[PDB]
Amino acid sequence: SASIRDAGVADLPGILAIYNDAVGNTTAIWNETPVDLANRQAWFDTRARQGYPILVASDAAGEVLGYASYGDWRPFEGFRGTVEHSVYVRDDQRGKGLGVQLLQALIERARAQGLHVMVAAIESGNAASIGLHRRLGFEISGQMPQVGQKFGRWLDLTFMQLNLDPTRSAP
Amino acid sequence: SIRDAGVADLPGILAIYNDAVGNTTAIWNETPVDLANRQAWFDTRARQGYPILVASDAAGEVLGYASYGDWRPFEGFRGTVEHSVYVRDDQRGKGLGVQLLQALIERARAQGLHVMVAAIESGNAASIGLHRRLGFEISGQMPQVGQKFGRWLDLTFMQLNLDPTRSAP
Repeated sequence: SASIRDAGVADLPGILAIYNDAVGNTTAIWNETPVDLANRQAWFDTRARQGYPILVASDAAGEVLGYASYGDWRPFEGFRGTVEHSVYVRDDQRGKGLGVQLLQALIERARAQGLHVMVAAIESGNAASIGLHRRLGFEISGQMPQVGQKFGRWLDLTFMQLNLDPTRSAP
Repeated sequence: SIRDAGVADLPGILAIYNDAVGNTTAIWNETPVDLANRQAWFDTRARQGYPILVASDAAGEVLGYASYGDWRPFEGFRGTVEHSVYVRDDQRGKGLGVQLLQALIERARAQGLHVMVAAIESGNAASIGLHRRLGFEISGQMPQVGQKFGRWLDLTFMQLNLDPTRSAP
């Protein structure tokens, strides 16, 4: 039912609500402090400057059911072919394949932009997220113990990556 | 002698940094920087409370340097830093690498950090071995994530847990 489209500034309150819910309730984002609309507007502006997409999964009423974006992975010019993405689905919208729809769409954008590699950073216990990525062609590249903390406990990080143009032998 | 870097060390640090930009896969930047660029980098580290150390003689000439900073820009990663160590090209095979990394590790410990991460171009067998010698373990292997000299480069992550008896943050 839901459609995937580019985000506008009017989607930012719905984006913020999803972001802050993950902050409060999950390991999907390793921050414990919630942010305000201005912070997400600054994030939106950053993506605009970079020319990177922000996509939303939306319903008829314009409710944000999920969103996805990518940014730079490491801050050096040698990494310009590589981006790190994030995909968030509203908690009540889980189990409907929206994460797949969002990530499929984001991959197609990344390809159209001539990018080389998409990197996912996933908390290692999040089997749902790992499986979603695996089924879209991502491979495990790293497993990094105790690099994070949240809820008073150490967290491990799994890196997965997708090469978007495996035939491109040279940059 | 290993000591904290001062402003006087920046020309020595600049020369080493630019050498690495031009001649190595140690920095995945291909464009040389000016002194002002390193001055800003120095000030940012100072303001963050992160160390910049220099391998120096009593006269003060910079034989190598080392620093660490944020690995990922989220509060959840506050126990984790990413380091770099650079030794002047004419000073290789003299134990300066071990010296600097050992000193950086001691500083990270004193600051109560939990994990130090190295990002190493995968073909750099010497640097991978140096890190293994100081108890780093491979924790990531990432094909073609970067480029330099007109070719794709692979990246190896290695990490050291600074306090593995600390069951909780």
